[PDB]
Amino acid sequence: QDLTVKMTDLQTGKPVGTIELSQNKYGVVFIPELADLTPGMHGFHIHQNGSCASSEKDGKVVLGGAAGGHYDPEHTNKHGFPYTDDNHKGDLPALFVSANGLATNPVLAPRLTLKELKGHAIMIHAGGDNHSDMPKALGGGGARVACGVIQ
Amino acid sequence: QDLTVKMTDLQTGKPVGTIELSQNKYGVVFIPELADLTPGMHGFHIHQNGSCASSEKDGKVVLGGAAGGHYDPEHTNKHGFPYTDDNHKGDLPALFVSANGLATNPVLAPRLTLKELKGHAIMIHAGGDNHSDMPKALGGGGARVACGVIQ
Ligand SMILES: [Cu+2]
Ligand SMILES: [Cu+2]
Ligand SMILES: [Zn+2]
Ligand SMILES: [Zn+2]
Repeated sequence: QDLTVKMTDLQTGKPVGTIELSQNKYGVVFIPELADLTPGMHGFHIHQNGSCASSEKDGKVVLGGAAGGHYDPEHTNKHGFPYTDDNHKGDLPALFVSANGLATNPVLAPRLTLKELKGHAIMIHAGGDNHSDMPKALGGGGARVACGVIQ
Repeated sequence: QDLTVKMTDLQTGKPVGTIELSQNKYGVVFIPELADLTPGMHGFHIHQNGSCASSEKDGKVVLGGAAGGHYDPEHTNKHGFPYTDDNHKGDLPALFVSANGLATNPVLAPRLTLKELKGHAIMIHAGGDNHSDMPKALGGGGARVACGVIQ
């Protein structure tokens, strides 16, 4: 009953690994098994649409823009922590990438359930995430680098 | 009703910052505000005794050995994840240290409560933590580098 999600690099078009999702007494667990990522902490979020295609914006291209914004079932219109209820239910803890470019440190999302995740897409950004909309919106994750649809 | 914990470097004897503890619907939140630490992921645990003094072992010195082993109220005798019940209730998520040596990424402990933490000590190790006793016990955190008693 556990889920496996294939992740692809939006830039190169090549796969960077897989993320396994599981449900437990305390929430959903995201177990990463990725590679070819830049070291550091990465913005890690569940997005609205179940797609990783591109989108257009004022004449420019947005890799993984079809996924839309962050998963916000309660229409909170705010970005925040994984343990605060007044923000995107899709706000996951940041994803850590080792010096060798690997990601295998599991993360927990207390406000989520497996059933509701299907049809949505997991997203990995280039910048980090300070879990706020200040001083940079959406935690400063910036561009989208890796993406995967949860089927 | 929130707690502030002073942390000291066991080696140099100098303070490296403070960690703020708070309680919320989903557990205890550890908000770090440290510095002078080596980049990477660090083993982060709550230990048994409320002390950071040294201890002796077979003729050798153990910095922060007086704190004892990991907090294990249920006497599970196993090291594991922060979201599994059959292991040290004191198993916290690993602590991330930036390239500039700062630690400010908050962490959540679902199985803990503030009241029970007092009298214990927060510990920071040199190695990481793979949340298991294999292939290295206690997640491979090795030596203790920073410590703080929760009063
Ligand atoms: Cu995102
Ligand atoms: Cu420890
Ligand atoms: Zn968000
Ligand atoms: Zn432990």
